[PDB]
Amino acid sequence: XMKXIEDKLXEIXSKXYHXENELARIKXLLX
Amino acid sequence: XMKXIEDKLXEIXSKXYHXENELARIKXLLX
Amino acid sequence: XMKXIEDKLXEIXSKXYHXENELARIKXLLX
Amino acid sequence: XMKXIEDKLXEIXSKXYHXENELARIKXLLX
Repeated sequence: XMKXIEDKLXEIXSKXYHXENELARIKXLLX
Repeated sequence: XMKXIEDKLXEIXSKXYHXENELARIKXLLX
Repeated sequence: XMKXIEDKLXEIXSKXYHXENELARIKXLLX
Repeated sequence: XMKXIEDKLXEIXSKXYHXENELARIKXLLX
C-alpha cells in the first residue's frame, strides 16, 4: 500500500532524472 | 481511495512511457 | 490529506496534458 | 508517511516547473 505508493513516487522522481537529462540530450543537439 | 491513488500513479507510470518515447520522436527528427 | 493527495495527482494528470501537447508544439516546429 | 508522500508530490509539482520551462528553452531555440 503506502510503502507501493511511496517507492512509485522512487520511479517517478527516476523518470523525472531521465525527463531532465534526456531534455538537456535535445537542448545538446540544438544549444 | 488508496487503490484511485495507486492505479493514478498506472496513468503516470503510461504518460511517463508516452514522456520517454514521444522525447526519443524528437531526438528521431534531430539524432 | 488523502483527497490533497488525489486532487495533486488532478494537477499532474493537467501538467502531464500541457507534457503531451506543448512535445506535440515541438514535434509542429520540427514533423 | 502521508506528509513524505505529499511533500514528494512538492518535488513533482518543482520538476513538472523545470518540465514546462526547460520545453519552453527548446521551443526559444526552435519558436
